[PDB]
Amino acid sequence: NRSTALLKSLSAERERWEKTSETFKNQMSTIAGDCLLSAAFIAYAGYFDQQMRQNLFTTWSHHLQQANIQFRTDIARTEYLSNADERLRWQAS
Repeated sequence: NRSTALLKSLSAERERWEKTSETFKNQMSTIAGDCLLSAAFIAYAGYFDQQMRQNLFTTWSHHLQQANIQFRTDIARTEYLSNADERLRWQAS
């Protein structure tokens, strides 16, 4: 059946989507500290230079660590907020 080949082709995307849905509780529980970092950056850090921005972000993250706040560490700031479409549109500009 053509449907069999279709579904077996779609099995990989099914696995992707189920794996994504599995960890939704951890995807959601960390919005607090992550948004704290991101909002502090989007408020203050626009005046500072690269070194000062990095220092200030590091201080925020360390304070969140001290306070037992759930936040992702490996997610980069632009990759955290800006998506692919915004990045590509800006690069086109």
